[PDB]
Amino acid sequence: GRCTKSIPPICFPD
Repeated sequence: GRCTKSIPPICFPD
């Protein structure tokens, strides 16, 4: 899952 460079990182299933 792809995670954004934020905190908490937004982790997408893809």
